[PDB]
Amino acid sequence: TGDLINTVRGPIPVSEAGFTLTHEHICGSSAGFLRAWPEFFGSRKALAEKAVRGLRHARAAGVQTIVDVSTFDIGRDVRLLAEVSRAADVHIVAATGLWFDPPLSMRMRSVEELTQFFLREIQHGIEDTGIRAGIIKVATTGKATPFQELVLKAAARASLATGVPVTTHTSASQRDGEQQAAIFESEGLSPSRVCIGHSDDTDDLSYLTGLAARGYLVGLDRMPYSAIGLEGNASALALFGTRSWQTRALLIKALIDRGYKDRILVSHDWLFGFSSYVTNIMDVMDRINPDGMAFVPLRVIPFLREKGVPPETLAGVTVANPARFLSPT
Amino acid sequence: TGDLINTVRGPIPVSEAGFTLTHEHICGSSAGFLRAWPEFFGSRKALAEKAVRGLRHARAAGVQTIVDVSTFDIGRDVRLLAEVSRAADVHIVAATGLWFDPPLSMRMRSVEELTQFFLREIQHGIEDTGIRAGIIKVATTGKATPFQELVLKAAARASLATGVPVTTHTSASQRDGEQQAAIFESEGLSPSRVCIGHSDDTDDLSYLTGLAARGYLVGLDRMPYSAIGLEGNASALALFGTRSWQTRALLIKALIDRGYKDRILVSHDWLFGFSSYVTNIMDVMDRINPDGMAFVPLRVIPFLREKGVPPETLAGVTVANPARFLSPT
Ligand SMILES: [Co+2]
Ligand SMILES: [Co+2]
Ligand SMILES: [Co+2]
Ligand SMILES: [Co+2]
Repeated sequence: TGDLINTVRGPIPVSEAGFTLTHEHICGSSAGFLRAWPEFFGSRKALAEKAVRGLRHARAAGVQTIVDVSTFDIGRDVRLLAEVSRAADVHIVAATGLWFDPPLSMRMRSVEELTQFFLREIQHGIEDTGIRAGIIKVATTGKATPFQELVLKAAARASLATGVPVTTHTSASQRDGEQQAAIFESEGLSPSRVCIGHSDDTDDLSYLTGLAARGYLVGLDRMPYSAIGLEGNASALALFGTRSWQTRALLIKALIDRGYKDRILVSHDWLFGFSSYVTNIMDVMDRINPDGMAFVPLRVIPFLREKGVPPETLAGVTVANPARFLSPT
Repeated sequence: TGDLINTVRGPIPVSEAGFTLTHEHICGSSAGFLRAWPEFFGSRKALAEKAVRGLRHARAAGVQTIVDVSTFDIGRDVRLLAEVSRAADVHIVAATGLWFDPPLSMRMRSVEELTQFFLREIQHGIEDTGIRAGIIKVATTGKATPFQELVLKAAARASLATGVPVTTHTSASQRDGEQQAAIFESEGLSPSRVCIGHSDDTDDLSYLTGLAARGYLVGLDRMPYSAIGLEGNASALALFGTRSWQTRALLIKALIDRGYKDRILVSHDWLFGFSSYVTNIMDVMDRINPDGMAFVPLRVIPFLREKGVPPETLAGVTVANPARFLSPT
C-alpha cells in the first residue's frame, strides 16, 4: 500500500493495477496523423468504439490495466486513451520516449534536450492535458543509430530522476538488448528499471538468460503474432513471423524453469487501429486473433497451467512483476 | 473580379491578394511538435507574438499576402496561422502536400490514398477546422524516392481535380526540376499550374530557362539566405550557402532580360520559429536578416529598380504572377 502509478485518468495505488499487460497500443500511428486524417480509421468515433469493445473483452477475461507504450512518434493521442479507459473501465498507463520514426524536430536534439522532453511528459504532463507518463519507451532496429544512442541515454537520465521504468523495442534476432543494456549501464541505470522488449521474437535462450541473469526484465510481448497459414501474404509474413503462439508461450515456461520467474513480463503488442504499416493490416490481424487483448488470459495462461506452471507463479508473472516494474523506484 | 482563393481566414477575391510572397513559413517544425513541446519555442504565446511582429513589419513594407507552404510534415498548425493572420492583418494561404520528412503513416500510402488526403485538405478542410488549403507543396532532394514519385503524381491529380497550383522544394544544384516536370506532365498537369522552387539556389540559367520555356513558374524564393561571413559555422554554411542576396536577386533580372518576366515568383523561405534543424538556428537567421519577410520589398525590389527594371515589370512579378498562379484554374 502507499505507492502510486500515473494513469490517463490520474493516480492509482500500485496494488490496484492487478493483471497488467505491459506492452500494448490503442492505435499504432504517427505524430499528428489521427488529427489530420481520422477517416483513415473510418472515423475517430469508430476507432474509439472498436477500442472500447476490445478493452471490455480484455476486462471480462481479467485484464485490469494495460501499458500503452505509444510514444510521440507512434502518434500517441492521450485524449483518446483517456476516453477509451473511462468507457471500458480499464486502467491505461501512457508513455514518453521515442520509437524508430522520430521526425527531424526530434532527430536534431541533444541528450540534454531529449531528457528535458521526457521529463516534461513525466513530471508536467503530455501536451496541455496534465496527463503524466508512467513509462519511457525507446527503440533500436539492429545496432543503435547515433540518435538512438542519445535517446537511450536520455531515457536512463529521465528514469534516474523520476523512478519511472524504461521499456524497449528490439530486433530480437539481432540481439539488440546487449547493446541497449551496455548504454543504460553506462548511465548508471539499474537493470531492474528496464524491460528488453520483443524478446519472444527469438528462441535464443543464451541471449535471454544472459539479460535475465543481470537483472533485466524480459518482455515476451508479441504472443499472438504468427503468419502460419498466410505465407502468401508478404507483408503479414514480414511483420508476424513464422513461429506459432505456442512457440512464443513456451519461452515463458523456459525462463520459469531456469529460475527467472521474477524477470518475465508478458503482453500482445496488440492495437485497435494501425496506420504505420500496409492498408488493411488491421483486418488481417483481427482474423488471426479475434480475441485481441484477451488472448493472453484466454489462451496463453491456460496453456501454461496445462504444462504444470503453478497458479502462484502465473499470478507472480501477470500481477507482481508489472507492479514492481511500474512502481517508481 | 470574381475569382477567389482560400485563406486561413476564409475566401478572398484574387484581386485583393496584392503583393504576395509565394514561399514562406510561420514555423518550420514537425507534425505534432508544437502541441507536444511548445517550450522549445519559449512558448506558443511567444512564437505567435514574434510572428505577429514579423508579419506587421512585412505589411508596413507593402506585403499583403503570404503563402505558408508548411505541409503536414513541416508541422503546419493552421490554428496558429489563423491567429497570427488575424492579429497582423496579412492574408495567409495554407498548404497541403508532403515535404521530405513524412512519417510511416504517410510513407506506406498509395497514390490513390495520397490523392484522397490532399483532396480532403483542399475540399473539406484541414483537421477539424474547415480551413481549406490553396496550394499543394511537394519535395525531392535529388532523384525522387519511390514514395516521392507517388507524392508528385497525387499532387498532379489533386491539382487537376481542384485547379489549385503545385509548388516544389528542389535540390537546385542537382536540377531536380527536370524530373519533377516529367512526372507532372506524365499525369497531364499543365506547367502553368507548377512552381519549381528554390531555383535561386543555383546560377544554372540553362536549367532555369529550360523550365521557363516549357511554361513552368520559377521560384526564386530564398532571397536573404547567405552564410558569407559565417564560414566558421558549419550548420549555417550547409543551410544558407555561400552566395550573396545580390547574387540571388540578379537571377530575377536575368530571367526578365531573357523574356521570362511572367514566369517568375519571388520569396524568402523565411520563418519565425524553426525546430527541424540545429538549436538556436533562428537566432543566427535573425542576425543575418533582421528585416525577415520585409527583406524583399526593402532591399530586393529597390536593387532591381536601380538596375533598371521598370515599375510595371516589378508589379507584374510581385502581384500579377502570384494572382494567376493562385487562381484555381
Ligand atoms: Co515494437
Ligand atoms: Co509495440
Ligand atoms: Co524547401
Ligand atoms: Co520552405
